[PDB]
Amino acid sequence: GMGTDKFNNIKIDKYENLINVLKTGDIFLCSGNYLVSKLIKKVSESMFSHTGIIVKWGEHTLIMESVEDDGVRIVPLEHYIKNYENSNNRYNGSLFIARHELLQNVNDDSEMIRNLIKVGFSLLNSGYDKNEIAQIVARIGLGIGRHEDNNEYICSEFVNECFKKIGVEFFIFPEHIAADHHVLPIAQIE
Amino acid sequence: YFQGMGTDKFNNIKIDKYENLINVLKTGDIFLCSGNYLVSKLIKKVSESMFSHTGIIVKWGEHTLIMESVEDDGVRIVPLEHYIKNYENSNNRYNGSLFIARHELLQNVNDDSEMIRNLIKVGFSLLNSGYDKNEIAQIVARIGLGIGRHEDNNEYICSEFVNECFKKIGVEFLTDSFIFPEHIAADHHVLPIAQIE
Amino acid sequence: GTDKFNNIKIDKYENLINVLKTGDIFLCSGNYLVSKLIKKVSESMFSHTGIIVKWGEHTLIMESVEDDGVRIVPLEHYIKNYENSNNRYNGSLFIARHELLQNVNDDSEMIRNLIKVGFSLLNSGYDKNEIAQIVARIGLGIGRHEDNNEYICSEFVNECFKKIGVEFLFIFPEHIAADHHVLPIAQIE
Amino acid sequence: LYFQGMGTDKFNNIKIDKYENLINVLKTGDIFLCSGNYLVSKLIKKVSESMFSHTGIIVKWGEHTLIMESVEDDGVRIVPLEHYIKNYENSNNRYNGSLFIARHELLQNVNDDSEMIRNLIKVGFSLLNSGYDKNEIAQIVARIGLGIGRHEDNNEYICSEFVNECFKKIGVEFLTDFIFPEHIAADHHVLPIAQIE
Ligand SMILES: N[C@@H](CCCC[NH3+])C(=O)O
Ligand SMILES: N[C@@H](CCCC[NH3+])C(=O)O
Ligand SMILES: N[C@@H](CCCC[NH3+])C(=O)O
Ligand SMILES: N[C@@H](CCCC[NH3+])C(=O)O
Ligand SMILES: [Cl-]
Ligand SMILES: [Cl-]
Ligand SMILES: [Cl-]
Ligand SMILES: [Cl-]
Ligand SMILES: [Cl-]
Ligand SMILES: [Cl-]
Ligand SMILES: [Cl-]
Ligand SMILES: [Cl-]
Ligand SMILES: [Cl-]
Repeated sequence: GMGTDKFNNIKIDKYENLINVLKTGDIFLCSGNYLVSKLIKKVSESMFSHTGIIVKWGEHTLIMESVEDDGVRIVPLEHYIKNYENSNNRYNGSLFIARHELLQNVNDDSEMIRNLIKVGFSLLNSGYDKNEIAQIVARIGLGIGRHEDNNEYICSEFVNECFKKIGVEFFIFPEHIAADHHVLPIAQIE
Repeated sequence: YFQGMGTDKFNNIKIDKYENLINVLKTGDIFLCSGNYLVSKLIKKVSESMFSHTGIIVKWGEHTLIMESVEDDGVRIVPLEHYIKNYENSNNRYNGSLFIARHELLQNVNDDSEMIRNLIKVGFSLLNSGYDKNEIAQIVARIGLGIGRHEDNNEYICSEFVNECFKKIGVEFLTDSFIFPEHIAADHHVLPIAQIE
Repeated sequence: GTDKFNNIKIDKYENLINVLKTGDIFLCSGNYLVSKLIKKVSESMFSHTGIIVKWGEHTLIMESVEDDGVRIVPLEHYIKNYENSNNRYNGSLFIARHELLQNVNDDSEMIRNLIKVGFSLLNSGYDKNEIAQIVARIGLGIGRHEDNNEYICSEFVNECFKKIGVEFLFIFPEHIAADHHVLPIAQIE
Repeated sequence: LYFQGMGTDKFNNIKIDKYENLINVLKTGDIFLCSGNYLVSKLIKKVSESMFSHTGIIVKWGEHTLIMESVEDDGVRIVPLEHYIKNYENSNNRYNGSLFIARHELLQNVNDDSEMIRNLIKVGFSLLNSGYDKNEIAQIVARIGLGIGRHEDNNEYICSEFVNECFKKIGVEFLTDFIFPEHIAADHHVLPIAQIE
């Protein structure tokens, strides 16, 4: 899909260097090799299987996200690099950062960034139960979107709720976020 | 709409009340369901079938159990009563329709035959203590991708489990696709008995 | 008490299969944290109990496992693959038989009703909240509400027998082991 | 009242503030304390002879107030404090118990983006998990009842063990001669701020 090309020749930065460039609200994107990742890639015809939102606590970099075999969580980006989901190894796939055009000239303690984070925090849960994981992965394969205030989210549905509730509009897969004319690539992580 | 031979085979089958069927059921009978759960629909879509689930009936005396892999749960054995009155701790009937069939080879075989003993042995040997979150995701993903179980692993789609049990007593199912419930329903040796009212 | 099982004959699992009868009482002395909490609060070597159910020649154990659920599974799991570990249950294992069911055949009405009640309580796993509640009740020594379907192992074994008339003298495995009508058969080698 | 320790009197006549008013007074690092009526809460209260069953660390994201904690039937999580007031663990109701705020003496004259506060938060974040499994919940509650601390470099934490790891890694030790909420409440450097109305 047209998000493919947009990231194909983006600069490759080492993780240590990128820390200083990342801003709260930046959009994390991944192309994973996990079975669930592959289902997302097939149904959406994309190289992108995951998305989430970056949140800086001081100098510390966290990723706020819905991970479909896990939950709506907030965790250190370092996990994707060094210990993905208790494997003690790097995420199996490639990793990218982008930034939304509207938030590029907005400081980390702006009103907008505050409300974006607020909404994400409000959706943090304590893991999905077995039933819900099954339901979420099934909706991906069926291409079906979710009920009004049902709280089970595909990664991109979660990124979408947060931006929705600050006005930025984008079913919805990671591809739709990557392909969006207002989403600007920053880097692939080496 | 968009469905196969298994479907017609069960379309005008006699409707029995659960209480009446109990006496007709025999260990090795094949349970079949057409569910409305998201995972049930994914199964129905990818396999182009009304059937989302299958399992093997086991009679302990007068009591009727169902041995099965339930993809959001585990490889378990539980009372058939659950599907009628209390499906997965919901206190309500399974959201879908229910059917019973019998394999031709086991129709003239008594419940303590050596075949039925081996069928039950294998099923018992695969019961687990639930699938972990990772495994449930992987199973449901395979369904959507139409990939069979490609390492020597113990994660089973409902029909895969039923198939392993029968495989290990010499009954093979035309598993052309991988194997979904449809291939069990559609199999020439599988005869319909009833829909449960 | 404890002593009742101390010098009981040690049988190999393969040999015991033929001796077991539906309704036999399974007993364990485990080294798991939850096992030890049961052993402490009840001052006993017994951490677990359950009811044996024979499907033809095959041997199942019907039980409430406090970090899992009210389930029925092959006894073979306790010997070879306890709770997806691919190893034997970390502890020792015993069989007893209740005096009343010794002269009663496997398809008697009593055995039928014992199995009926146990089947009626099988669930699809305990939720996280319920496990915590069960383990907390063990440590607090509190029994359960008559509505509540959350069971300490021994509370489950007790309900089954209660509904066929057999009463046991809150309730931990120790009370079942110690009961004058529960006779030891074997420790599993 | 005689079945209980020094931690208790320290919080008995503390001012009662409405939640809305306390938001402005709270600072990252402040210690949350609860006296719950849940079964697990009672086991904690008995074994530790305390009115306190829970503890956690407050973390401010701008004006929004979060609580970072290990909840023993759930996980090492970070969630809005508002949940304790309006929707505790999906019940849509307030936490069943009483709630308190305290502040450590060392952090009273330290601003919210200090280097210390940064490291406290770093450690907490590093321990956030995706829920405890059924096995671990059982193990944790068992340890509480057995009064045993965590032997290996093990990641299963009683609430106060979590609060203790975060403070330990910025130099603040709590008289842990195992550790329950009581030892945090009773600590001479922990000053009561308010009970939440
Ligand atoms: N959407 C997620 C799926 C996670 C699979 C492994 N936990 C990703 O592609 O990263
Ligand atoms: N194969 C199963 C899927 C599980 C749906 C609910 N747990 C069925 O169609 O019943
Ligand atoms: N009563 C049980 C406790 C659960 C052990 C962990 N699965 C036993 O001693 O075996
Ligand atoms: N430490 C916790 C115990 C578990 C509460 C159950 N939701 C508390 O007292 O709040
Ligand atoms: Cl995978
Ligand atoms: Cl960090
Ligand atoms: Cl991770
Ligand atoms: Cl569903
Ligand atoms: Cl069920
Ligand atoms: Cl343990
Ligand atoms: Cl087991
Ligand atoms: Cl409770
Ligand atoms: Cl909560």
